[PDB]
This record gives sequence, structure tokens and C-alpha cells, in this order.
Amino acid sequence: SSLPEKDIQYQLHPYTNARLHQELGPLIIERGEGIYVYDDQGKGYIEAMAGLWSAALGFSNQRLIKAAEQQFNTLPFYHLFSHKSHRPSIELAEKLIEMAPVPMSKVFFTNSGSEANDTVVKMVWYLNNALGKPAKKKFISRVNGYHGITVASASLTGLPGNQRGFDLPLPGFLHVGCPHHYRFALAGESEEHFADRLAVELEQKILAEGPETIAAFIGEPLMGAGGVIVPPRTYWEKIQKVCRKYDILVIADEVICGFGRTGQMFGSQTFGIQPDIMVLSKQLSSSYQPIAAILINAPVFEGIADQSQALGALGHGFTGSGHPVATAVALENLKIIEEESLVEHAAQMGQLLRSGLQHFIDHPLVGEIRGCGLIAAVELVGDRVSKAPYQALGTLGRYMAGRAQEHGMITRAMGDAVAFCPPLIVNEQEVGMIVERFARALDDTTQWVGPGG
Amino acid sequence: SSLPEKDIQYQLHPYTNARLHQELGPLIIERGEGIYVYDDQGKGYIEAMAGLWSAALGFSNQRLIKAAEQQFNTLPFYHLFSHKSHRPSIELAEKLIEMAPVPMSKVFFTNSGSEANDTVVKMVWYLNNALGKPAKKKFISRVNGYHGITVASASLTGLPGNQRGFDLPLPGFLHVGCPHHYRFALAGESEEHFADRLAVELEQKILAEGPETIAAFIGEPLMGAGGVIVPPRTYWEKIQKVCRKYDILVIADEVICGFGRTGQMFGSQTFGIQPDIMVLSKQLSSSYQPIAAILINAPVFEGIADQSQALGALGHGFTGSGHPVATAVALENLKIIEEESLVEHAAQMGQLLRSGLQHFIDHPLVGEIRGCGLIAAVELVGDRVSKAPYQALGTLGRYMAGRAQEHGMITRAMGDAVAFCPPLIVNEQEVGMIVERFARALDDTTQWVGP
Ligand SMILES: Cc1ncc(COP(=O)(O)O)c(CNCCCCCC(=O)O)c1O
Ligand SMILES: *Cc1c(COP(=O)(O)O)cnc(C)c1O
Repeated sequence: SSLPEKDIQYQLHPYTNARLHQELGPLIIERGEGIYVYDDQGKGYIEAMAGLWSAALGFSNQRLIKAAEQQFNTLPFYHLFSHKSHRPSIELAEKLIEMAPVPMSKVFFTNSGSEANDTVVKMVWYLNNALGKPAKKKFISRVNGYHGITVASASLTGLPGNQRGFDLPLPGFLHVGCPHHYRFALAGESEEHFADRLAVELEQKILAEGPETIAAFIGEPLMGAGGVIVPPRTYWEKIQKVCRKYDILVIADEVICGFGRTGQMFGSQTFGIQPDIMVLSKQLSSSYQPIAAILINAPVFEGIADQSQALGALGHGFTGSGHPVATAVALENLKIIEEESLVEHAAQMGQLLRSGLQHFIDHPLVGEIRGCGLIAAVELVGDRVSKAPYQALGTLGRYMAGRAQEHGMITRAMGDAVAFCPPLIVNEQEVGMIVERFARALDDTTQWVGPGG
Repeated sequence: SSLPEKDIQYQLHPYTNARLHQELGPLIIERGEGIYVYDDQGKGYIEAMAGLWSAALGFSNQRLIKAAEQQFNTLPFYHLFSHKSHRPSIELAEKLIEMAPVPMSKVFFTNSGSEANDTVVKMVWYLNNALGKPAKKKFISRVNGYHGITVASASLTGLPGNQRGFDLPLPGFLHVGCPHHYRFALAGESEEHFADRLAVELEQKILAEGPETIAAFIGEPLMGAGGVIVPPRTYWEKIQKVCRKYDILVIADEVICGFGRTGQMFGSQTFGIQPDIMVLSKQLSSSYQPIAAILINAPVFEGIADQSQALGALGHGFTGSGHPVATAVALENLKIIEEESLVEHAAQMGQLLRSGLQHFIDHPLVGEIRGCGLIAAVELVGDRVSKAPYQALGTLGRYMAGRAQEHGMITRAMGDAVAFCPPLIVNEQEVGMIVERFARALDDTTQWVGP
């Protein structure tokens, strides 16, 4: 019984067509080193996604591995319930609060981004009950946002693939437009006027729903899984004025943007967001351990704290909340990002990545090249004027990604956009290789389609 | 500035009164070894809870620590999305399926129990939509059950502490009786007749709701966080006959019971449960890594698989699903439990624990002593005839737990019950020490309550 046969036999894979998987089986990844991973045939791939937008320090950072060992050999597991605590969680929470781009009060730890956002939802409901506003419960998020996949966080999420078949979203989870100019702007509309229209949409939703019923607005500073969607100029400024106008919390989902991905330490800095709550994960630990953190500002903490007293204790927490190994690894991870000036380095590598891709700006199949910092995407189209896909939506993206993999590079297609989110430690010449392999995949795709013109 | 001051300054603690925490600060745990943990003053405590019902191999197992190192140095992170895979997840899934107490088809991994049960809820909804039964969505769980704390898993949960202030439960999450004879039986009613009445309650709920609307029944074989509640004789047999009668899935939440806690490898074995779905965590990895697993049987998998094809892909998964380090650690963990025959050893230590606690059966504040295997609780009361609490429910439990800690033992109070769920590696004399420290806490509690 071979290893692929066992995988087919025993594992139900996430984000995978189960029947198709029974036919093709897995691609088994055996080992990692630097920005590379190698399959069970010995073939090497540049992991241009950093796994899942996450492996900031790459796939063989010994300092993270040692930090884990040291913590294992001290205290391999403990918890934070009932006043219990431990050093790694305490020092990580300290670090996170002091590096926060706006004044923050407290950290709450979870294992995952989905748990974190699920927890934010509950916290907001608990908060507003504590403040005597029991109607103020609804969340507003965006079409194509991704915020995880619990019953509640999938309701925040605005990708239909996370909702069809699942009876989601739940009631009370509202959606407004995807701020993607290329796709949803009217013909000859400015970024700024698009932003205006989106802010008016949101004010209109709030009034139709009754402002007293709206608790919070949540958004990724720029949307990751939904297509590396950079919001238009002035979006965040104008969306926030609306939120403050009706006393609505602003939650920044920084699970992908956090820790140097967008050219600065947080997407909230890059895009001028003053969030009341931040959600962090992925680069927090370069995914070497599962860990997420929620940062809450003073007003949010004080209301929650009052209620936890009235009710005896805060009735919430995961067994793994603040896990000493995961928190110890994250702490070292963050120190490395500081000590090696990887935010600034990522910004530079991001400029290289983008320039390299921009040699293809006038290619007949390239509709848009977008990104900032060290996150980017190239959205392919069948026709540039109409912006229509070749064959069905997704066809080009799937073909590109398959070619890229053939050429030793792992990228994820989101419809017809192919994404780049490489490790922060990527060096100049590695950026070159990434772009080369993108180009070879585009070439193959171009021969396959035969654009002519 | 000092480490407690930082914790107070920067951390919001789960299951903690936040204001009281701003006053007292934390109890900082610095290191662990065997069944013990030590605070930052050097004081040692027997961890009679095994942390959170979870640290099966204790707090310094080098084999788990090595397995982690070896995996870290091979592949420290990867994922299972889009047909990607890796050895540890594959070999763990294999092991879990082959050791399952009933035929199972597939494993799906999450980080936590709460995520797991949340995922089970979605899977059941996805399944029944696939089968063209869009009305069949409601879950039935029990009062005082605990199944985690996401918006959906907290709705499954039946402890009001997890719901007050959170606008839970959601609609479609139904609750039937806690199967706790001591509290809910009528006078002089047998365990068997109590079980009959509970099965009738469930059939009646199903009919009142419309059977076509009921997707699933979920239960911990015995309830952990709700008070170490052992169901009465014949409960599970009779509850299952009702569920099969209306084609209702039976989900066993084995997050605590799993891997030797109840005298056998699974609570499903100990209590005669034939679940369609099982949820595992905690002792899965001795909590050295965050990991949970869902085991689904063939019919559940086949329906989901069909739908994931129709819809392009199964639109669900956590970044950490099947994390190579966490799965590698769990795999080694399970091997150790087998190689060291810890299920059988835990059973023996459980007999010692329970007989040691029984010396207090006639104490004026002891209302009930319960448990099986290596899980147990002593429920204190202010008055044995009336079963009423001293002052208010929880007052005794909070005092006991504080005294136990003073006497070098960490136990958790669930209301006025104090629990025992020590590491499986606990030895005979350590069981004695646990019982002795319980006894010293009870003495203190007894003098405190006074005349
Ligand atoms: C039976 C059961 N099922 C699910 C979960 C959730 O696990 P997670 O914490 O999400 O990984 C649990 C968890 N147990 C911890 C006990 C907390 C209850 C409060 C208390 O101990 O008083 C369990 O047990
Ligand atoms: C991947 C992701 C999540 C969910 O994280 P998990 O740990 O996979 O639950 C949440 N938010 C964003 C923006 C993400 O990209």
C-alpha cells in the first residue's frame, strides 16, 4: 500500500474536489528549504504562495525550530483559563500591543483565523449586550472577502464557494460591494468616484437596516483569497467616516496583510485604517504553529471586562488559546522580522516582483496586474476590451497554475487571477526566477489559446 | 514591568473574570515535568486535570518533543488544500481509521474541538442538501453538554455560561435532558427507567419538531465539562434506537473520552455507541500541539464527495488542517499510548482513584461521587437531603479548587463538582497524593463552612 493510495483511502481534503482526488490522488510534499519545497519524486518548487500566504521565513528557519524545542522542554502545553498564564503568551501579547499601528488594549489568542473572527463576532455581541444595546448585532462585510470558514466566519466571508451547499450566510451577516475597480466600476469612472459610490452603498445599507442594528464593519485591507484586490484610492478613508458616523466598529482582518506583506508592517498602515479590532495569523508564526491573535482597543475591552464580572467569568476560550509552543514560536518569528528588517526588504522585493511582471502589461491575455508590497496578482482575460474570459471564467487561471507547477513554481489561481505571495526572505534573483517561471507559464498558455489578433 | 504586570496589561484571559484578574493577576506556570507543573515561585502542583483534560503523557515526554523536531527539520509547515498532502497527515489518518471502534471511511483535520464540531455541523448541512433533504438541518444536543465555543459549537453546547451574553443558541440547535440520575431522576426511579424517560423525551422532541427536520444527535459519551456526568445504564442503547428509527445521525464527541480516558480506547466502546461521526482532540496529541480530527463513516463521505464534485470543490478548510508538526506529534502520541499499554494502565489507576475517593462517601458535604476509568468528580452540597448548595451554586467548588491549589494540586470546579482527569501515566502513589490533597481541601472546606 503506497503513500498516495493511503491518502486517497483515508483523508478528506479541504478545498478539494473529493471525486477528482480519488482519480488523480495527491501531490505529496516531502520537505522544504528556504523558499522551496520538494515532492516525493525529488522535484523542487519555488513556493511563490509561501504555502498559504503564510510562511514568511520560508521552510527551514532553524531559529523558529529551536524556539519550539526550548519551549517544549520547559512547558510543552498549558492554558490561559481561570487566571492561569505563562511567559511566552505574556511576552507575545506585550510585543503585539506595543507594535500595533493604533493604540490597543488587549490580546486574545486562538488557533486559527476562522476561530479568531468567529470570536470577534461573539465579542461584539457580548460587548453590545454589556452596553445595553441588544439590537446592535449585525455585521457588514464585502463580496469576495475571505474571513474563514466556521459557520459564523463563513457568513462574514463573501465568496459564494464558501456558502453554496452550507445554508450560509446566517441572518445578520450583510454584504456590500467588492471594491475592485477593474470589475465593478462603471465605464469611465474614477477610482475616487467608485469609492464614493461604495461609501454611499454602505450608508444606504445601514439606513435600510436601521443604524441601531449595525454593530461592525469588517474588511481585509486588501483582499487576499478573493483575488489580491486592492481597494480604490480613498476607499478606506470614506468607508471609515461612514462607520464613525453611525458608531460602527471597524475590524481589520490582517490575517494575510499582517507583518510586512504590503510594504509596511500592517495593511492598516498601508491603507490608512484606524481599526478598533485587528485579527492576525499566518505570518504571525510563518505558520510553523497554528496560532491567531485578536487585538482589541480600550472601549471594546472595558465593556467585555464589565460583563465578564457581572456574569462571573468570560465564557469563551479554546483549549489551545495561547499555546506556549505556538506563542513561543510566533514571538521568535516576530523578532526575526524586526532584527532582519524584513518589512523594508519585502517592500524592495515587491518593487522587483511588480516591475518584472509589468513587462507583460501589453500582452493580449493580461487584463490587469495588481498588488502592493510583496503581494501581487495577474488577472488573465480572453479579451482586453470586454474583459471576458477565455472559455469559462477560471479556465486561464487553472491552465497557468498547472504550467507554473510544471515549471517548478506553485501559485494559486483565483478565477483567472494568478497570485504571488512569496516568503519575505525571497532574494532578488529568486524574485527573477519567480517572474521567469510566470513568463514560461504565460508563454505555454498563450500557445495553448492562440490569440492571433 | 514584572511578568504578572505585563499579563494584566496585555492579555484578556479566557474563562476568567477580567476585572478580578486586573486585581489578582495571573498564576504563572513556568515549567512542567511528569504529572507536575511548577509556578514562577518554584512551587510544584500535581496537575490533576492534565491541563485541560488533555495531557495524556504528562508535561515532559521526550518522544513527542523529538517527533516534533524531526518533522520541523523536514517540513515545518505545509497544507492539504487542492490535492496537496504530506506523510504525517496521511499516516495519522490511516492510524485513526484503523483503530476506530466502528468502520469509518475518512478523516478531516482541524486545529480545535470547537472547529471540529463547527465543521461537523456544516458537513451535515452540506450532506443533506446533497441528498435533497433541505429541511433536515436541526441538531439535538443535551443540557450541560460541552462541544466548544464557536458561534455554532457553543449552540450545541448546553451550559448556560457559554450562552448568556452571546445571543446563543442559534435557531435549529435543540436541547434535551441532562442524563444525570442524581439531579434529574424522580424519587426512587431506577437508572433504567430514567433512561426510558429520556428516550421518550427525545422521541417526543423529534415528533414535535417533525422528524424530517432533524439531522443529527450529538453527545459526549460521558459529559466532561458539565460535571463528569455518567449516563444511566441503557441510556445510549435506547437513545440510539430512537435515532435510527428516524434516520438521525449519531455523533460521538470524544474530545475528552478519546484515547483511554474511560477504561477503554474510546468512550464509544465503554458505553456501546455505534456513531456515524466521531470528534477527537486533546489526548490525541496530549495537547502538545493543537489538533482535532473528525472521523466520518462511508455514507457521510459518499454524499459529501458527490457534492464537492458538483460544486467544484469542498469549500471548507483551515490553514492548519493536518499541520505536519501537529499530525506528526499526534501520531507518535498514539503509538506511545499503544506501546506502553496506557489504556489498561489508566483503567487500573482509575480503580485506585475511585476507591480512594469513596472513603468520603459519607462526608456531610459530599452529595455524589462519580466517574469511570480515569475520570471522576466529587459533587459537594450544602445539604445532602435537599441536595442544595451552600450559599449559591458554585460557592463550594470555587473554595475547594482554591484549597486544592494551596495544597499543591490543580483541579477544576464545574459548579460544585471538583473534577479529576490526571495524565494517563500517573502512578499508584501519585493517585494516593491526588486523593490526599483532595482530602486536605475538603477538610479546609468543611472547617470553612463550619457550624
Ligand atoms: C467534549 C469537548 N468537545 C469539544 C471541546 C472544544 O475543544 P477546543 O477547546 O475548541 O479545542 C472541549 C474542550 N474542553 C476544555 C474544557 C473547557 C470547559 C470549561 C471548564 O473546564 O470549566 C470538550 O471538552
Ligand atoms: C486564510 C484566512 C483566514 C482564516 O484563517 P484559518 O487559520 O485558515 O481559519 C481568515 N482571514 C483571512 C483574510 C485569511 O486569508
